[PDB]
Amino acid sequence: AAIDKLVKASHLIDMNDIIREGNPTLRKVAEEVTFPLSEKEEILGEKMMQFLKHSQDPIMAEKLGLRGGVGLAAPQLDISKRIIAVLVPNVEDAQGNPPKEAYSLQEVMYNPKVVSHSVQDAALSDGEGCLSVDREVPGYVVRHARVTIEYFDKTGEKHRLKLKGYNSIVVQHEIDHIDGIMFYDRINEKNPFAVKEGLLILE
Ligand SMILES: O=C(Cc1c[nH]c2ccc(Br)cc12)NO
Ligand SMILES: [Zn+2]
Ligand SMILES: [Zn+2]
Ligand SMILES: [Zn+2]
Ligand SMILES: [Zn+2]
Ligand SMILES: [Zn+2]
Ligand SMILES: [Zn+2]
Ligand SMILES: [Zn+2]
Ligand SMILES: [Zn+2]
Repeated sequence: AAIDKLVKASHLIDMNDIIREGNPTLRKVAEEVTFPLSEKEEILGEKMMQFLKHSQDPIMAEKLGLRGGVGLAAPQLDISKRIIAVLVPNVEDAQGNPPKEAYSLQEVMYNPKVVSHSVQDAALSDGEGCLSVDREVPGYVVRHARVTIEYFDKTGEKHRLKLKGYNSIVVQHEIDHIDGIMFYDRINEKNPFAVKEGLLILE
């Protein structure tokens, strides 16, 4: 199966493992994972985080044919399970010093969900995109500004976490994938750049 291909020790995920727009897997509701995790689900999580680290690494990204990205969901690999990886980097200062924290968020999440959120909405100024979508898609993807999530880590430990800013946007984007929701589902149908008063536009 797909899973068997991905969890081979020597196999590195790359773009040839990512399914495309139109594949029915992207529109399903992914299945909850049960704990204790199987070996395949643990390794899958680890391979997904490795893909993100590679996509961020100029050398590996070039070797494998990836562009920098910040999140990945198991459905995108044709695996209909509630597994996401998120890796949101902080940026160097003007002097070229690395940030005090490499990442604002770095996690492999099992069964993640939004349990509460702000009334306020937010959107990336630059819109969104998708590893599975090879089309230009303009517009503000309207999301919750702030979210409180629950998820489980690979050990089975439950976490409850409030997120804001970019972190909030990324996690929402990935959770959407495990619910069969695409980013453009949340772009205004008639005016992609419509702004409802009070929308937080993140630069
Ligand atoms: O498809 C993706 C990665 C991805 C590519 N372009 C993006 C723009 C904004 C956000 Br949020 C996420 C992405 N994760 O599911
Ligand atoms: Zn592959
Ligand atoms: Zn392991
Ligand atoms: Zn590596
Ligand atoms: Zn609500
Ligand atoms: Zn996506
Ligand atoms: Zn919501
Ligand atoms: Zn709860
Ligand atoms: Zn539309």
